[PDB]
Amino acid sequence: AVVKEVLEIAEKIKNMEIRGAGKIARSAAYALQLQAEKSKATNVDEFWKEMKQAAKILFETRPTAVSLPNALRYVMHRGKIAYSSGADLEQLRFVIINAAKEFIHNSEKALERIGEFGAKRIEDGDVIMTHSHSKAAISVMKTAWEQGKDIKVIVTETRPKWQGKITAKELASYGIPVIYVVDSAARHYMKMTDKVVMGADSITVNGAVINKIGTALIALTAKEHRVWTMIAAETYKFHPETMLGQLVEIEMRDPTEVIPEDELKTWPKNIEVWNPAFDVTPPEYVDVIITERGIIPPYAAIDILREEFGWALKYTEPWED
Amino acid sequence: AVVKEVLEIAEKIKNMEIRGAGKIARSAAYALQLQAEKSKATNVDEFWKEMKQAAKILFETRPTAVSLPNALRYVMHRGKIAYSSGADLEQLRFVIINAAKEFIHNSEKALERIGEFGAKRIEDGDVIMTHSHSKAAISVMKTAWEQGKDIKVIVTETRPKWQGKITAKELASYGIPVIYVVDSAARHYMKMTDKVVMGADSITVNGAVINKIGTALIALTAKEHRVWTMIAAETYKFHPETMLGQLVEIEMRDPTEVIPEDELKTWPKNIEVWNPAFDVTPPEYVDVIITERGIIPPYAAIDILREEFGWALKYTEPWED
Amino acid sequence: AVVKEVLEIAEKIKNMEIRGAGKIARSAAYALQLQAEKSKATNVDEFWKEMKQAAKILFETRPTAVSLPNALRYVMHRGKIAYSSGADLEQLRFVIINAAKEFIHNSEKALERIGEFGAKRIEDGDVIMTHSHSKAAISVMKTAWEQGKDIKVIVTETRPKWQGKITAKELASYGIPVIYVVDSAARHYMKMTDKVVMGADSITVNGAVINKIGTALIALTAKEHRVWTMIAAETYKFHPETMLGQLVEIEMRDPTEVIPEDELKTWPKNIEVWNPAFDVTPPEYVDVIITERGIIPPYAAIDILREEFGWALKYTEPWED
Amino acid sequence: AVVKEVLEIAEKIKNMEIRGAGKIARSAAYALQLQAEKSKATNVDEFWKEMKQAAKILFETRPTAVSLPNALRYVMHRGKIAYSSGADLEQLRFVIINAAKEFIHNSEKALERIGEFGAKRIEDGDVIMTHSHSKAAISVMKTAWEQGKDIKVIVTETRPKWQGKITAKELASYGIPVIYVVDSAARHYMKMTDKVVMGADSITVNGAVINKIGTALIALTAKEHRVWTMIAAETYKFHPETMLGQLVEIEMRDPTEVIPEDELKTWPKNIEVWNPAFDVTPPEYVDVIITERGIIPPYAAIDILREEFGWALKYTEPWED
Amino acid sequence: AVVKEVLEIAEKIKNMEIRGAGKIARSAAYALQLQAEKSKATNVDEFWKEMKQAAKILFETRPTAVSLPNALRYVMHRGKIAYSSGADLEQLRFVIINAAKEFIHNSEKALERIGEFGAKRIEDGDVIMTHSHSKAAISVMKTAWEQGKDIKVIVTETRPKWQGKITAKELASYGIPVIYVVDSAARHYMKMTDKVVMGADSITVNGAVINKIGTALIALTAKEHRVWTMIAAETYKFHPETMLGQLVEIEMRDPTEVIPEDELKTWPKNIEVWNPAFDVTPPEYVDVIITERGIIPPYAAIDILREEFGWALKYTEPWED
Amino acid sequence: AVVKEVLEIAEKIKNMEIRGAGKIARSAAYALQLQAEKSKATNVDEFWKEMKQAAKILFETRPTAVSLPNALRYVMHRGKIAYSSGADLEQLRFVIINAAKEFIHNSEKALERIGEFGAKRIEDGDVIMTHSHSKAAISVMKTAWEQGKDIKVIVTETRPKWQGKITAKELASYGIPVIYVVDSAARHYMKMTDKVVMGADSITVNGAVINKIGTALIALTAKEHRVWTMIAAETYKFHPETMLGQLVEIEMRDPTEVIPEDELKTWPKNIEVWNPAFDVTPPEYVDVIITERGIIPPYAAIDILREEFGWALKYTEPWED
Ligand SMILES: O=P(O)(O)OC[C@H]1O[C@H](OP(=O)(O)O)[C@H](O)[C@@H]1O
Ligand SMILES: O=P(O)(O)OC[C@H]1O[C@H](OP(=O)(O)O)[C@H](O)[C@@H]1O
Ligand SMILES: O=P(O)(O)OC[C@H]1O[C@H](OP(=O)(O)O)[C@H](O)[C@@H]1O
Ligand SMILES: O=P(O)(O)OC[C@H]1O[C@H](OP(=O)(O)O)[C@H](O)[C@@H]1O
Ligand SMILES: O=P(O)(O)OC[C@H]1O[C@H](OP(=O)(O)O)[C@H](O)[C@@H]1O
Ligand SMILES: O=P(O)(O)OC[C@H]1O[C@H](OP(=O)(O)O)[C@H](O)[C@@H]1O
Ligand SMILES: [Cl-]
Ligand SMILES: [Cl-]
Ligand SMILES: [Cl-]
Ligand SMILES: [Cl-]
Ligand SMILES: [Cl-]
Ligand SMILES: [Cl-]
Ligand SMILES: [Mg+2]
Ligand SMILES: [Mg+2]
Ligand SMILES: [Mg+2]
Repeated sequence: AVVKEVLEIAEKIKNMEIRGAGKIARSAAYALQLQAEKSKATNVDEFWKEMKQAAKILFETRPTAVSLPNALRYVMHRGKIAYSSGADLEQLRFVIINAAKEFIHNSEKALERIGEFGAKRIEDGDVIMTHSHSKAAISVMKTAWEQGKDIKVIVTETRPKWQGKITAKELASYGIPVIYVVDSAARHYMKMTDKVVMGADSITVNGAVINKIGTALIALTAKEHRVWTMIAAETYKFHPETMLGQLVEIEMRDPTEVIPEDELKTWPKNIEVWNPAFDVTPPEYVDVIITERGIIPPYAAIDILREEFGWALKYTEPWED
Repeated sequence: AVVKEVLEIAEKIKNMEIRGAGKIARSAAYALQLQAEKSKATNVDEFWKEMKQAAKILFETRPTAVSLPNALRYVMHRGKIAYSSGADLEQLRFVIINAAKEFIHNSEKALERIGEFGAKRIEDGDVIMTHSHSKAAISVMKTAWEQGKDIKVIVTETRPKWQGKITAKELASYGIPVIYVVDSAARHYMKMTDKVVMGADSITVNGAVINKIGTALIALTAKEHRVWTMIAAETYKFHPETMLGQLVEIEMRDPTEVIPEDELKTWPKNIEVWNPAFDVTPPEYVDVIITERGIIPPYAAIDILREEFGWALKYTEPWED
Repeated sequence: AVVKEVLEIAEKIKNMEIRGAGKIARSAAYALQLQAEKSKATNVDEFWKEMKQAAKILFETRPTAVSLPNALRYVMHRGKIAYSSGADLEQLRFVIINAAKEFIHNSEKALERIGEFGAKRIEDGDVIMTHSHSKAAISVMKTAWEQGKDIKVIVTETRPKWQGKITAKELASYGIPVIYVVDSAARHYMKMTDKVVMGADSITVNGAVINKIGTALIALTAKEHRVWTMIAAETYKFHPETMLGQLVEIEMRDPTEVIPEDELKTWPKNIEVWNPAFDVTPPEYVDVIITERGIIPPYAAIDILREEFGWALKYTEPWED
Repeated sequence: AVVKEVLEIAEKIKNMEIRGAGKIARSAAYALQLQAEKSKATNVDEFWKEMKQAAKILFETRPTAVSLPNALRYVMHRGKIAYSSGADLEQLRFVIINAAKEFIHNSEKALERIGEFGAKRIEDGDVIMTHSHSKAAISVMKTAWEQGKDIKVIVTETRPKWQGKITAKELASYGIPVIYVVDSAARHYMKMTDKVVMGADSITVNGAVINKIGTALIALTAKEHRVWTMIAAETYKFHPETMLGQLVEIEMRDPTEVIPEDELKTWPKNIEVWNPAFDVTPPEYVDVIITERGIIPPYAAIDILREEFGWALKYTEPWED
Repeated sequence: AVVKEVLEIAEKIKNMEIRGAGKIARSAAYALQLQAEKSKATNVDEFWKEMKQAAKILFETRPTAVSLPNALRYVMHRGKIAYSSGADLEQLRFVIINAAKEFIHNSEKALERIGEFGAKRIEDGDVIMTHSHSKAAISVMKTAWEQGKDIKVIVTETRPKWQGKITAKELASYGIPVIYVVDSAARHYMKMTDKVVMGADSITVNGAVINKIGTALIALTAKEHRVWTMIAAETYKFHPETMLGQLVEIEMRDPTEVIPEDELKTWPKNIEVWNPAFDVTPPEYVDVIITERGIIPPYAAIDILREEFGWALKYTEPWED
Repeated sequence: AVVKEVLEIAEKIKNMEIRGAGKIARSAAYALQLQAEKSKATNVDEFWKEMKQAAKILFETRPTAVSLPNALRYVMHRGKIAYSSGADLEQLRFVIINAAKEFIHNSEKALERIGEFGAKRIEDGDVIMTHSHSKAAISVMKTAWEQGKDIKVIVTETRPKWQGKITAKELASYGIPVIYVVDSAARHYMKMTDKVVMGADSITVNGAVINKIGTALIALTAKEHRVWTMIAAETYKFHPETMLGQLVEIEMRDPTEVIPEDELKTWPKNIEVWNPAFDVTPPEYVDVIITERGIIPPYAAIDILREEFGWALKYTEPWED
């Protein structure tokens, strides 16, 4: 029943042709949007049927980043309230297309505000170390530079997908001086790092931060040197389920993403490659979290969950049936 | 004025076609041996003049690993003694060809011992994490595997030169099961690690270990989980000058080992690739150093030095002048 | 003036014939019920007298666990609200038997949900270590095991009262495999422990956990090996006066509980036996607290306090004239 | 255009003839009150124009302590409300003279409460170490002394302004025994210290304490010995802008407060005296903050902010324009 | 072939009728004496047989404390030196009864001097906490008290064998005031402890201390509150094979020592009792070791090893054919 | 019997008119020298009598720095050997005058060598933080600068004697840029410090360093930031007695050295000033010790004691009788 452009967004999400917790969330919301502008269902209850089907597909692309499930919870939720009210086919159609834009928009805005708030923590002459490719982190960095602050960013490689290359090339485009190094070099240059700025895919109620593999290692050595570790993440990066005791699943991706298939098939079969895409960073190695609602201590993650998600506790996923 | 096989061996030490602190030291010894065998100098003074130019060449290949200079000192020091003692042309030649053989032979026996001694610390059912590629480290693991001890080794990729592919392929051939992960997975799988066994290129009098880049990071999180970190290294890995306040220098290799020339030239001028080949591990993160002389705590490195190189302090390099 | 039952439930609390913060709080609530239930007051102003009397009697049984003065407050606070409004004799006898019914019921509920939230934190294969005997702790593990999760619990003896035996047997009844070990062995077996789950008798606003003696020791070594420490406690375990700066009193039980008097008489005058009933575990050694309201970081204890005990603070204990 | 007693009070805040975050805030409030009482403006707009110039003067005395701007915001914010509400000349005057009195009066009551609450944490026989001179800190100690609690206070010299001589002379007058030592003795006598009680000038949303220079050092070694570090500070010591990512600036006072002009001029040009008046204490070294609203963990500072200054974020300074 | 006495001293070691590393080592030496003393061998090659037999019998009593195979080595090593030289029947019977006399004597001496050196570390007024029952520990405290130093010792019960009772009583005999507390209370009373003195059963080359179960826990919390941890041990407590990489075996005593079989039979099949007799205390938790050769940092254990056991290593246990 | 110039050196030592562990040691040796050049005793046994009397006087000037007792042990010892041989009056007279010079000379030399060895650890562009006034530390610093290295030194004030002023003015004379700050500022500027270099008065066998008050605090925060702490101290700064369990006494000086008498007599008598002149820094906060015999890990302090003082163990002070 699901349109084709929806199956495409979903595929590009599990192949990481489209990646990054914030972008995936928007693309998810943009999937639903397209499903509503291109739906053929002639009846409303059937339209609502397709949406729930398109939502389940999106949800199942990649597990770890809650941004995806949250974006789904935003659009699908309003769509549900509208449905259980008496939304006529063309009415729900708009409510969804609307709620879809609304989200894709507050995301764009949330990044600017995270940029403004975190950029005040960056001091002139500061050297920043980061990991992976985070729009949020980059926002904090890019904004600081534009305020006239003189910085230099140490970009870690970020294997196995070489995400450091995106950060390096992007950051260099804004004019900012970059220093690219291998992951293992993180503790070697930590002594000359002033601040550490990274993003997040999911943040647990107790302050734990799940981010691209290797983040935990960087935060560990960062604490050891007394360097700040600021995580730049929107409020939709926080995991509501987490507060119910729910454990956030660390996605395991395909091995040929680490060692190319044509080279891997050459290897002795008693050698096995494990490719975890994220890891967990303890709240004590995190000094602050920069959200579009202010700087907050890790442990204050429970406050964000209560005020923005007093919804998820009561029901199932607005796309279940 | 020196033999071709000497300049070509020197060359491989620089291109790293020949690597590993131990193998480089032994290759160094072997070069002096070839220079003594193929030398066509009809006069002893001329000959000795030829040995010093070959030792001066080998010495200036790569700086970090003391194993190299110590192998040179071992051979050259005996040569000086004899030469000063008015040695014949053939006599001196003999002294050198025997000092080389002797070193190379002891180096190999040292690997065997470090193996037995280290292996007694690996218990049946142990999951061992390693880094880079170390003949010494592998000895400990191969030996344990051959006493019937069922173990599993987690091999970290070790960028930028993919040294982990070496260790994995090698350890596998002995049957040992291998788990291959990216360096950034170090802390993620550190909770399921029982023993950490790594090698070294140079060890300071205070017990500081200079090993492949990323070693210190693994060691950092290892202490964090109360997992023993054991460094398998021969006595000639200890740095004698260190005791005179000299710092070990960290080799900075070409940027194109991280990012290939083809693609690097593509990057904007404001991006810089830094490539340290080693890092330092404080002595408190090192539980024990396994040497052919037996196990010792990091802080005892001074005892090893005062013993072996008790005169490698004032006597200027025996290949100087 | 008080009924017989009240006086003896108070006595069974004082000698631990009935123990365990939770069970103690209900026993106390039940007691107040029996007073209002079996009373013979022939006036109301008199009834409310022999209520503040039986409340204050119970309050003075043991001091560490707030669960007791908290349950007490819950029933009395409703009686006082009623009474001071013009409660008829029989109106009040109902208000009370009711409030006592709900707390007892609510308590039984709370354990169910804590069990459910906590179990989601226990992964299949996990070796859990516990201490003392706590219904909240047991509930989390018991729930996990019935979910299909194959676990194995290390139970610590917990002297002087051998409370560990009450835990081992019970967990054993449920078919859960157990490893019984002496308190002292906590650090020796922490290396093989995955999670540590323990109850609580009182939790402070800053998140400090007051639990059976020896708890802070286990928490300490767990942080050392980076093993999650999860305290399971109902909201009525949180101390409200702890916010106005009060300190939790640590009960000092009779020495003959450690050394049987038959023997203690044999001992010299200069040997003194001190029997702390509990100890204090800092918030930094507690990763999360499992309540019937969800999982929270130890520093969010203030949220639970403000939320459940906002009223209590400005008023005096309702059982005080 | 503003009153003399305003410029002279502003002056003392700069010469530190009037110091202490609390006293400065109250003196600030008092100045606005005098400006309202002595103002001779016959027109309201003129009057309001006069109040803003006096608030702009007071604000630019010393930067670090937010108490000052918060006292200004308290008075000025009410003034703006009324003024915008078309207040009379006498009406506005009235609004201001009452906002000042009100603040000054609450500040004093806040000191009393912080006293009772903090004192409950000091036990009989306690040896308390302090730093600098804090009315808030002293309240906690004077109160404990007056509940019969026999205590001893170790007063640290607190250079460069010898603020410790103040605390010592003051605490002594209440009878309390005092041990006076140099700041550098902090760790030496820290082993015999039971409680650390210090004040503060500003507290960040993450619970970072900005207090007199040397505070962080004492706090560092305090954690090292497992000695509680308690910061006694009023709610208006918490920094609202902090939540928007703004860093608190550390005032750099004249070099001649460290080394006198007479002797300083003697020193060679290549010597520089740096004089930070404050330093930062991470939130993990702070056990609890004692406020008039009760005790709270460092990480809860955000709750205090969201409460008190819930609108002190967007509303530009009420004395701007 | 062995005498009766030897077999029963071995039996009393196996059931701890005789325990305590030191006492065990002498009992073992005495035994060898009784063998050579009460033997009836009518040949020498036969004598030396029934010596290696009674030595190997004793060696196989308990494994943790090296003091046993160390005492054994001391007597046998002298016999073997003699014998293999051409020892007459009676010559050897003397060599032995002699070597056994000296070790026993030397041991008694060693405690005296350890007591003397250690007491100089105990200041008047000091509250010392101890664990288990150790003659070396008791000697240091007993000496201190007789020097005039007014001390007060906190004795930990030390389950499962209640060994603390043996300590409390003894220290009490000497007039030393004692505070008896349950193992679990270690952290609760560490705040009032000045020094911690405990014995040892084996000490490794890197300085790790193997002592009664629960020792590593006390050491851990002591470092936490920065309280000196002093291990008192004679040179024969240091493990020599620990240098060739061997690991100290931790004895696993019978479960009925924790739970009386009368009861243990009542317990379900899925409850298993594990009884570790010792645990391992890392060198970083040991500040100093008191030996009859002076005070040394835990990392100097290698000095003591090389100095007293240089010979032993290249040879096989002298009691092995 | 003692000459007058001896009573003067001694007085200038207890009034610190002459201070610094290294200088005091030399002045002590120079006292004995003068006592020998100006002695009137006509007989040798009487001369030897006066020397022992002059030595006891010197020994009793100031307690903490072993440099004093060691210098005494050097001159007085040779003088004793000479005496018990048959030294004639004019012979012992020279032996002493000789041994006196010898020491005063090797001290001057030992400082140069400490300068050379430690200066190799200082890197160009490095910022050095120090404490008090240490010739040894200054040697390491001054030498580095002269080797052309670009440094900047952060000189802490060092109360109560304002010793920082000597370091500042001296270091500025060599041309080196200095930054003078109060003690409390130590943790504030530790973030921008690259190396920490301080001297020592006494070093215990286990690596503990006793130095000017406040040193321990600086080392603590130095460890916390991962900055090196190098202690520059001659081998005569090591405490031999220490190895015998001996505790090094922390001198307590007169209060009017902290607060001028004319101002102190004004103070309330229930205020008491404590003036400890040194404190103890743990071996774990010390990375290396630079001695005239090489760089050594703290824990290697026992090696220095054995090789340079195998004398003190056997006898009393060479000036007792
Ligand atoms: O949402 P933004 O801020 O862009 O990036 C947030 C995080 O999500 C990404 O995960 P992945 O690359 O999608 O697997 C990275 O780990 C990144 O740090
Ligand atoms: O000597 P073995 O034990 O073989 O290995 C010693 C160390 O030398 C190597 O450096 P590189 O690869 O030569 O640059 C690796 O870092 C390895 O750990
Ligand atoms: O409420 P539940 O979870 O049942 O027990 C909570 C705590 O109360 C008990 O104290 P005590 O035995 O009453 O002295 C134990 O310490 C236990 O951990
Ligand atoms: O407000 P109260 O509690 O009195 O003291 C608060 C803090 O303000 C002072 O700074 P300054 O002396 O004004 O520069 C001190 O640092 C003191 O700790
Ligand atoms: O040699 P001494 O100091 O007497 O005792 C040393 C150690 O030996 C004992 O073990 P066990 O009781 O034999 O199992 C105790 O653990 C004690 O600490
Ligand atoms: O011997 P040098 O290196 O000069 O200084 C060594 C140490 O001795 C001094 O003590 P004091 O000033 O004499 O009390 C200082 O504490 C200094 O750090
Ligand atoms: Cl990835
Ligand atoms: Cl190779
Ligand atoms: Cl109990
Ligand atoms: Cl003032
Ligand atoms: Cl036992
Ligand atoms: Cl001084
Ligand atoms: Mg830095
Ligand atoms: Mg909160
Ligand atoms: Mg040594």
